Amino acid sequence: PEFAFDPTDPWTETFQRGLEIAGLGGKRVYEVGIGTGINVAFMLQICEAALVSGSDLDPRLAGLAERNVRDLAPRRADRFHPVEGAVSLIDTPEARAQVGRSDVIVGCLPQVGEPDDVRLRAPWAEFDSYPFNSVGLGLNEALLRRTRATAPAADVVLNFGARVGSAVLFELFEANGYVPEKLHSQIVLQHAGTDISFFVALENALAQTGLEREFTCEFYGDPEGATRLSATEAQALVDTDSAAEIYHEVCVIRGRPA
Amino acid sequence: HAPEFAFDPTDPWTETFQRGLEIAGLGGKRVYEVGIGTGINVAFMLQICEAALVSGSDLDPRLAGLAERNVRDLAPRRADRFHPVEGAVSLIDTPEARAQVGRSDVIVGCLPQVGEPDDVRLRAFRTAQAAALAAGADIAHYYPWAEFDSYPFNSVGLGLNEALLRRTRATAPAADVVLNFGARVGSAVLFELFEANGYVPEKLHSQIVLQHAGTDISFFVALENALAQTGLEREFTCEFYGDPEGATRLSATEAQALVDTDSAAEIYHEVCVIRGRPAL
Amino acid sequence: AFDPTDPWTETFQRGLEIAGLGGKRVYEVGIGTGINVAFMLQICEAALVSGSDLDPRLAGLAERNVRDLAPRRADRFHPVEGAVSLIDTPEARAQVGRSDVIVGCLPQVGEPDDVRLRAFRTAQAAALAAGADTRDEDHIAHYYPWAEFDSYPFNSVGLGLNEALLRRTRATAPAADVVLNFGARVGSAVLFELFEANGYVPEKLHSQIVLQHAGTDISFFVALENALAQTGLEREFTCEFYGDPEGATRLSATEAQALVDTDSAAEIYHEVCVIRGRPAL
Ligand SMILES: Nc1ncnc2c1ncn2[C@@H]1O[C@H](CSCC[C@H](N)C(=O)O)[C@@H](O)[C@H]1O
Ligand SMILES: Nc1ncnc2c1ncn2[C@@H]1O[C@H](CSCC[C@H](N)C(=O)O)[C@@H](O)[C@H]1O
Ligand code: MET
Repeated sequence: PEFAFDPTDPWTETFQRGLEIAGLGGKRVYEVGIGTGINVAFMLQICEAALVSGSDLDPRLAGLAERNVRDLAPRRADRFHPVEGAVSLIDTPEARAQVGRSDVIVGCLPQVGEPDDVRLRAPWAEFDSYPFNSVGLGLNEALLRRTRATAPAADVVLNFGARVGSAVLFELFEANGYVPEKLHSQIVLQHAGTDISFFVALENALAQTGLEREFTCEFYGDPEGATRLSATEAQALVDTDSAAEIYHEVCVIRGRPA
Repeated sequence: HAPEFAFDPTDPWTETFQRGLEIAGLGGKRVYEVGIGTGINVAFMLQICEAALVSGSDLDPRLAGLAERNVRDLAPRRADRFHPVEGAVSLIDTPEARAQVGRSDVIVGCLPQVGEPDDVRLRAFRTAQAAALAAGADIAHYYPWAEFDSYPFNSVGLGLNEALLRRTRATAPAADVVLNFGARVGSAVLFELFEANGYVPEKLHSQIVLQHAGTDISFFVALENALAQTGLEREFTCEFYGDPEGATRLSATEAQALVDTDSAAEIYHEVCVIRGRPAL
Repeated sequence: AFDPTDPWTETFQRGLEIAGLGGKRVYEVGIGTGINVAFMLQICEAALVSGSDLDPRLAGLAERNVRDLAPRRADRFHPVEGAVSLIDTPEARAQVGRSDVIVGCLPQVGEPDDVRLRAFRTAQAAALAAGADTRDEDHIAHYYPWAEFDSYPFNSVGLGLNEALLRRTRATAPAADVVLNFGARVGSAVLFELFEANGYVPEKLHSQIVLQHAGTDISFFVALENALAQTGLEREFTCEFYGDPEGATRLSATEAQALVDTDSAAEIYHEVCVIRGRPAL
């Protein structure tokens, strides 16, 4: 089914590819950030979810995502029950009740390193305290706190830029009650006009305390990930160059609780 | 509905707490107060809220002594429902207190936090002297703050509140938790302190209160110059108000300014009671 | 009995003796050479013991070791193979999931500086008393690991890996006691907070005053006494050092760095204690 996914958006594609590997067959799925519903359409038509629910921060997409679903997978669009309203993460009673019933919570959420291209406009400071905000995933840690409390037996499947390393993405889950599994990964290319200052800032400042530290971000010179390079190095070609071609992993990780 | 007399209209922080406590619905519940202090809150929960049973503790072990006396003199017909745990108790960190918390339906508290009236410590002291008359002329004494500095929400001055939420979730996972906050950092943060720690927040009640004159707000000004990376920028504006009604808003700097020009200007902020319900 | 050349492990083993593991099933993170495994088996009388180590070979070396040190028992020692950081393999979680007590003496700012060197030597000694007669693969090339634990709140006092462990045990074995060895330079309240912050009630099982080797850098602890709180407003933080072997004469990190300046070689002691975390039952 290499026709279902579309290579237009590599982030979205690796998400859907992991969603498939996830094994959503006959499950109740909640999607945080349904956006336009395509992932819902995909999870209903290709992965065969028994029921899909979800929400979005934007009060209007929930309704629009019902159309696309009705149009893109008409025969299964009666298993889609969005939760309407401006729902940040899962913070309304209905969302919690729906999340409380799901087997799998899935999403691809804001995180430093996402393509700027997003929003594209046709939720930040309260998350700043989170320990894993230090590497840009505060919002993702915020969801895991809620999921472990609201549905402690549900899987959680999330999409990540992997510039910060796989050991740390895994630690985001281990720190919050889940054992992670990488379901799918892909090397993508980032636009040429994209700012990675935050990642070179990572490998330069010191540890929690004034303590010694070695750390390098995972970047790639080629679209195959053959040659590696640190945040400081990939910024070189983009200093002596202007359109150099930089790559980084994007991956989908499942967190499965005890 | 509780008449308009039981609420302390002399200290608005306590008044907000008490109006909150009555909306919380403590009738018939077993309550545990972190920091019983003088016990006037206990008197209120027994006499006005109809608590079936109120327990609690305090860091200074003399208090619970005098708390009984005040309860007895304010709620004589219900004083037999008040069983505090004796001894110096920090948060709930003693076996007796953990045993009491584990049996309570609701844990309530108006804990130390950055932004509280700067005269709160001094008031407490004085009361120690007095009241502790029956002491025959007589530690930490104040929740140290070193050990609660690791907590993430200590970044907004709520580390001790967070330490409690970490304790209540482990020891009384079904219990509601009702806490008093100054709301300078805004309700998004206050709610997130609960969501981050296992609780669904609900704001029970809130008031615009006047901050004493000459109160330091530099910590809150410092929060707005929200330092970049990692990462990175953030617009963060604290919530202050110029008029009691709270119609005119200001930020920590816009307020640190109002005072700059005219010392004595009037600066208001919100105090609110939030309940955490475990998604249980 | 114990070794006098290694206080941390003397106090750690003592602790184990006080924890009352008679009858229990235990899991040790960082089994190393197997000396605590034998110590629990033979002195503590544990029902059965399991454990793992980051170094993937130690597990093989350990079973042998035990067999020689705990020949009678030792049938009750089932290690888990593989390079196991903390408890992060399905087999490890399986074994942790069914233990009554997880125990560990784990890397941490303020551990002895020569601790990596003692382990190399201890591995070298043991894989000779069992063969050997090899080269220098008795050797953690790890480095690897430390960065993923940088986000943990208690890593600001150098206990990040220890916190990272508690998050795992709480989820994997919510009813299990967790017994851990710490240098108490940052103070007993901070150590207690580490458990209390992560769903455990702490208890100090045993504590010893130990000598700091001279030469040990302690600028990190003096740095605690100077930087401000997360506020960041002023803070009052004093580390717990001592001037004497009995912990009579208290002393903070800054003044302890005074001495060393002055004398360049003064004794300097601090506390090592075993704390059990027990979760609400
Ligand atoms: N705090 C929040 N809670 C719920 N949904 C959110 C949210 N913040 C953003 N969203 C929604 O999440 C959707 C995707 S935003 C994440 C895009 C991702 N970086 C990628 O490359 O694919 C958007 O529709 C947005 O409305
Ligand atoms: N991340 C990790 N996961 C599991 N075991 C680890 C580990 N890091 C180190 N270890 C193990 O811990 C042991 C030595 S660390 C011991 C130092 C201790 N502070 C003391 O002074 O006594 C070795 O067996 C080592 O391989
Ligand atoms: C055995 S790894 C030890 C390193 C330790 N975390 C330190 O920085 O002191």
